[PDB]
Parts: sequence; structure tokens; C-alpha cells
Amino acid sequence: HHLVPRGSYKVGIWGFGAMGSGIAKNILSKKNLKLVGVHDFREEYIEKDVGELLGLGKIGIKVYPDPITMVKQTDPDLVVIATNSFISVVKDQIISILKENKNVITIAEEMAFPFSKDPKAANEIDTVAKDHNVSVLGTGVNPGFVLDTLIITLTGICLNVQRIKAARINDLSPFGPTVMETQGVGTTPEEFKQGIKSGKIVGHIGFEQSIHMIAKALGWEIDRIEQKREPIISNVMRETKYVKVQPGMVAGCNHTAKAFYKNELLIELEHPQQVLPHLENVQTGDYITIQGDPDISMINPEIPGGKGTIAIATNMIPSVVEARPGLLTMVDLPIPRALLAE
Amino acid sequence: HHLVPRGSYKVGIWGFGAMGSGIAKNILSKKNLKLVGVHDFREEYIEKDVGELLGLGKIGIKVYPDPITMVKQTDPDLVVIATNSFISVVKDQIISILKENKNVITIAEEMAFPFSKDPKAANEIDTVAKDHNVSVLGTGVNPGFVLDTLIITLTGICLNVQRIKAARINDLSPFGPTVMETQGVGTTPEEFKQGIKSGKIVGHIGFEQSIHMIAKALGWEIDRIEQKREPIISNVMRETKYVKVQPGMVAGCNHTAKAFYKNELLIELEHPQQVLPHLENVQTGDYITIQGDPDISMINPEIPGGKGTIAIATNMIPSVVEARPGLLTMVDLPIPRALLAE
Ligand SMILES: NC(=O)c1ccc[n+]([C@@H]2O[C@H](COP(=O)([O-])OP(=O)(O)OC[C@H]3O[C@@H](n4cnc5c(N)ncnc54)[C@H](O)[C@@H]3O)[C@@H](O)[C@H]2O)c1
Ligand SMILES: NC(=O)c1ccc[n+]([C@@H]2O[C@H](COP(=O)([O-])OP(=O)(O)OC[C@H]3O[C@@H](n4cnc5c(N)ncnc54)[C@H](O)[C@@H]3O)[C@@H](O)[C@H]2O)c1
Repeated sequence: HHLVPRGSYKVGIWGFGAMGSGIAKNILSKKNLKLVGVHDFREEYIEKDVGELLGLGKIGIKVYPDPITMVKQTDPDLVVIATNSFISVVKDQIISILKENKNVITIAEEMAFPFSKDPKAANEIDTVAKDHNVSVLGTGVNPGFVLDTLIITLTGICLNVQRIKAARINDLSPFGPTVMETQGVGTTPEEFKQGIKSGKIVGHIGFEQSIHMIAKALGWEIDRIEQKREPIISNVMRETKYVKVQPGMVAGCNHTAKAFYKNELLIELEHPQQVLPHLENVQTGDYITIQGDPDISMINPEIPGGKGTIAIATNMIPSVVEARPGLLTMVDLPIPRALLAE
Repeated sequence: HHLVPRGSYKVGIWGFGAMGSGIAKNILSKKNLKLVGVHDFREEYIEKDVGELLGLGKIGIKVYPDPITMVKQTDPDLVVIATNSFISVVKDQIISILKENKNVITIAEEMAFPFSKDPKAANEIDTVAKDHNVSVLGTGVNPGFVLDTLIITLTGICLNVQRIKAARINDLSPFGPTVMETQGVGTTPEEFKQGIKSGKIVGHIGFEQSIHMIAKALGWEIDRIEQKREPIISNVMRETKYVKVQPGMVAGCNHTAKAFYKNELLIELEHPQQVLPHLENVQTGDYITIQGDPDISMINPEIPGGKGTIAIATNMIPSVVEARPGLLTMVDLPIPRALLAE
């Protein structure tokens, strides 16, 4: 009732890495968004022109050494935070922006649905947001879309849902050595085991967030989540510039999650990640099965993680600016849609 | 800012046919909805107990001969109108409810997005809704989901969209003689031609609504829509209790639509409807292709029209009750999701 609608929105960015620089380039293309400032803590970006960093020539938008200075001088309506995955780090970044009376989108995986896993941090964020009449959303391809929002959306044509099973199968081949390491690519089984114990081999971050969003959306409770991270052993040679997988070595990580209530399995999410999956007849894609009334079976190849994340983080901007105050989720907002290029 | 949120919602129904009786049964199953009244103009329903009509025993909810009496005595928060397809008929039904200060959902095909095709009727509805601080939504499987909402949602992971192509392929075999007639099943080509001219053979109602919703959502303009309705000629026998199709006869209707702007094709929607499509290797399903950055290719079998429509019309109820006043569309509301059974 009191919302003043706007026709264009100013955007700032905190974190000018792969995602945040993609986002900046995407915003620059939009008719109804304007990029007004960027911040990153690395000297290689600080005080440089964002246009020139992106290879577009000078556009007169600089990278600020400080995010609060950025916000105060450039006056964005919303800041996109593309920094870290973990609510223990990102919470203070989010709160810093909300205290300067701006909205936030983050792609941090633990922010897609933090209410069950990190209830104190969630409440702290929601409270600051409400106290400053601003909104926060965590989004992304996964978590934020393929294994949560999209699943939920499909249930909208169901009379009732019994259980969900979904899988995202990607190809790690495009990526660099850090990604290869986090999925154990190019390891022996023993090496993989020790990387899992040490945390060097991560698998996927977000299944708990997606499970809890789906559950909340459908009115279910979840009392237990079992996760497994198992090496994907190759029978063939798989090689990129940065990794060599021989037969018997690990080609990546099969991370799966099962969510229960009182020992009834309600949600099963699977995310095998490996290099060159087609070499052993694995087809990449996003696959959703809903068992209910009716049953639904649904994308090949899979939605690209990087490009899709850049996209959705951009595309949600107007909705978040226009949204009610608080810590919001994708389930609270109008359906995602692509914003018009200039 | 002024919205008082509710935890349960009372529902009324106008039109107790295949959809409206399905909807009533679905609402009766929900934890957070209560069915409070039904109206239909046929004597066979009027004054009968809805529970008994549905085979559930007496539940003490009757069918009213008058919808306004229904609303005044049973005090629903929202009325679902499942009567007719055409905005020329349904507009006055919708307006009648809005003037009694209640919200509306309708499944009328021309109400999914009436702003371009029927701008005077749309504005009249939007104006009455706003004047009475209530909301109206048109929804359904098609239009309302598969060839509009769902497509739009998928674009939310795109950087930009060039063009869309989508098809829904169903099987008419389950249906009765009226459906068979509207799709020309069991006709000769000459007969089909004359049924198209007379309006006995309809094809699909809604492509213009879906095209215009997708366009509006993406910020596109459409200046021309070309439609074709061509008979699907069988090479084999196809038979149900109510129809016999011999080789050379028509098995149904291939209705397609192409939407342009300045002669560039932006949206192509296809809905072949025929009996027993598998007999000539046609696979039923809903298929969406987005050409853009990135390209996206997406359900087999197709989302069931009847069950899915019952579902979505029910599932949107809380959102519409909670929504801002006016004539809304699926693009304005939170993502569809299944409501919890009691
Ligand atoms: N939800 C999803 O689907 C999704 C998808 C992609 C990435 N992510 C997450 O988004 C984050 C960003 O991914 P990326 O690929 O852009 O990573 P990146 O390493 O390429 O970029 C991170 C950037 O943030 C900067 N940065 C980090 N901490 C900072 C701080 N405290 N202050 C200022 N600048 C800081 C770094 O200097 C770097 O430029 C990661 O946590 C990633 O896992 C989520
Ligand atoms: N958007 C979609 O995907 C979608 C899907 C299914 C049906 N529909 C539409 O929904 C409508 C209902 O479909 P159905 O299969 O239930 O049709 P139906 O013929 O089985 O039921 C219509 C009912 O409405 C009653 N009725 C009609 N006009 C009335 C009036 N003026 N006052 C009171 N009662 C009245 C009839 O007596 C009948 O019981 C149709 O127009 C149909 O095309 C849309």
C-alpha cells in the first residue's frame, strides 16, 4: 500500500570476481538498470575504471576501496554481494549494506535459505533489514533455482506431492584448477578421502538450503539430512589443460543428499560433478521428478551455473527493490524473468 | 505495508462443473483453506449438499441458486469462477464478486492476460478491483502455466532472450464427445473445414493471452499474430467409445501461433491435439525452447490439463487473497506451489 514504484534502478556491486564482473557487464546491458559503483578488496581492481576492466573502454564508474564509501557516493538502490559462500562471513557484509539503507542480493550459497541451518544469523539479518525497511535475497542457479525455485514452481500444478527426486549433472571440463580441486578431480581414491577430511574437497554447498526451502514452501518438516560425497572413478582417460584423469583415478565427486521426516524419505537431491561425463555415457542436464498427484518428470544440457547465476542475480533486482522489508527467499518473490537489454 | 496476513482462507465457487467440482474437492483436502459455499445455475446442483455431490457424505455446504446470496451468507475471502472461457461473459461475473468486496480467481482462458486483446474489459475489471481493494487472477494449465508462466520463469536464468518456441502435445483419448468435436476428431477434411468456419471446431483458446503475457514480461512488443488450425490426418485406425478415426480421417487439430514484431518472429506456440498420438510416433509432452544467451531446452508426459488446472487454481488462492488490488497475472505473484493437504 505504501510502496512508491520506480522505473529504473541503480545498482552497486561488492565482489568483482567471476560472478560480480559478469553481473556488472550484464547490468550495463540492461535498459532499466544502471550500474553506479563497484567495490572489491583487491588492489588490482581498486581505483580502476570498471568499463576498462571489462574491455569496454572508460565508462567513468570506478572500483571503490571501501563499500560504504561506494554506497554513500554512488547511491545505489541495491548492492549485489558476490564474495563468499558462508553466512559466517557474508552476514556482516549484508548487514553493513542494510545499515546504509540499501537492499541486497547475494549469491552466497548459504543465504538461499538460512532459516533452519543458521537461525540466529537469519534472524539477525531479517531484523536489521526490517529495522531499515530494506530487503535481502540470496539467489543463484544452485542453490536459488534448479533444485529449489524450479522444483517448487512445478509443484504448483500438483494436487499433492509425496516425494521429490532431482539431479543436476554438469561437466567440470571448462573450469580451472581450483574447481578441479574442490571436486577431487585428478585424485586417487586415498587422496580423495583425505581431501574430504581436510575440507579441500568440498562437493556442493547448498543442498541443506534447497531442501529447507522446498520443505518450507510445501509445509513439510525435515528432521534429518544424510549427505554422501563419493568419488566418481573413471574407466577412461579424461584430460584438460589443468587435470589428467587416468583409468582408476577420480573424475569428480558425486554429492547426494536425502532429507527425511521420522525416517520417511521426502527429498533426494543429487549433484554428480565430473570432467567430461559423456565419455562414459553420463548425460548432463537438470532433472526433476515429483511423485504425487500427478507425477511430473522434467533440461538438457543443464542450465549453465555461471551464466545462469549472473542472469538470475541481475534479473531479481527490480523485485527485491520493490519487495517488502526483510530477509526474503525466491519463494516470496514474483517469478524470475529476463530483464530487457538496451 | 498495510496488509493484514491471514493463516487460513475461505473459498467460494461459481461454476460446479468438471473444474469447479474438482476445485471444491481439492480445497476440502487442504489444511489452510476452507470451502464455504458453491453456486451453479443448474437445478441438478442447486440446494444439494456439496459433500454428497462429490460422494463424500453430507458436509453441510450447499449449492446456492444465487452467487451474491452465496457470498453474503457464507462470507468467502475469494471466489473461484469456473464457468466460461470468454471475457465477454466472465467479465460481468468477475465484476459481480468484486463489487461484493471479495477476491477472484478464474480459469477463463481469455482472462490469463486480457490487456492487449480486450483492453476495455481489462481496464474495467482492474478499475472495479482497485475501487473495492480486491484482486483478480486468471490461471490454469494452458493458458496460465505451461506456455506462459513456466516459459517466463525459465528466462530468469537468461542473460538475454532472442526468441521462444514451445509446444504442448496432449492425448484427447480420455475425453468426451464435446471435446472430440471441438478439435475435429472423427471428421473428414471437408467436414473439418466447415466446422472451422462455423466455430464448432475451436482448436485452443488462449495463445494470444500467453503470447502477450510472455511479451509483457520480457518487455517486448508484438504487432501481429498468425494462427493456423490444420487437421491432423491419420494413417491408422484410432478409436474410443465416442469416436472412430479411420485412415484418411482427422484425428484432431494442430493449432499453431506465430507472434511477430515488424516481421521478426519472436514467439512460436504449437498445440497439436489428437486422439492416441503414440500410434503414429508422436510423443506427448510440454516442450520449451528458449533461444538466447544461453539457449534452454526443457516434461513427459505433458502436465495433465484438468488436474493441473484444478491444482493451480487452488494453489494460487492464498497469494491472490494477499495480493495488491487489481487485475493481476501469474507474472505478478509469487511462484506457484502445492498447498499442504490436511
Ligand atoms: N548460488 C549459486 O548458484 C552460486 C553460483 C556461483 C557462485 N556462487 C558463489 O558466489 C561467490 C562468488 O563466486 P565468484 O566465482 O565470483 O568467486 P571469485 O573468487 O571469482 O570472486 C570473489 C571476489 O570477491 C572479492 N572479495 C572476496 N571477499 C571480499 C571482501 N571481504 N571484500 C571485498 N571483496 C572481496 C575477491 O577479491 C574476488 O574478486 C562464491 O562464494 C561462490 O561459491 C554461488
Ligand atoms: N485456463 C485453462 O487451462 C483451463 C483449463 C480447463 C478449463 N478451462 C475453462 O474453465 C471453464 C470451465 O471448464 P469445465 O470443464 O469445468 O466446464 P463445465 O462445462 O464442466 O462446467 C461449467 C459449469 O459452470 C456452470 N455455469 C456456466 N455458466 C454459468 C453461470 N452463468 N452461472 C452459474 N453457473 C454456470 C455450468 O452449469 C457447469 O456446471 C471453461 O470455460 C474451460 O474452457 C480453462
